Amino acid sequence: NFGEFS
Amino acid sequence: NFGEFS
Amino acid sequence: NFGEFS
Amino acid sequence: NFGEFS
Amino acid sequence: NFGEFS
Amino acid sequence: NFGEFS
Amino acid sequence: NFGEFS
Amino acid sequence: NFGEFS
Amino acid sequence: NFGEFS
Amino acid sequence: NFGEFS
Repeated sequence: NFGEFS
Repeated sequence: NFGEFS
Repeated sequence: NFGEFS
Repeated sequence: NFGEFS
Repeated sequence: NFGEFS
Repeated sequence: NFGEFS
Repeated sequence: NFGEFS
Repeated sequence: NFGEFS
Repeated sequence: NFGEFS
Repeated sequence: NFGEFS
């Protein structure tokens, strides 16, 4: 699981 | 599961 | 942007 | 930006 | 930036 | 699990 | 920047 | 697990 | 910059 | 586990 990336 | 990405 | 997840 | 996850 | 995760 | 990256 | 994780 | 990177 | 982790 | 890098 992870929050976010760009 | 993950939050978001762009 | 987001609050939370599980 | 995000709050939290598990 | 993010708050926390586990 | 990880928070974020760019 | 982030607060904490485990 | 890790916090963030760029 | 970040606060802490374990 | 690690905090961050650039």
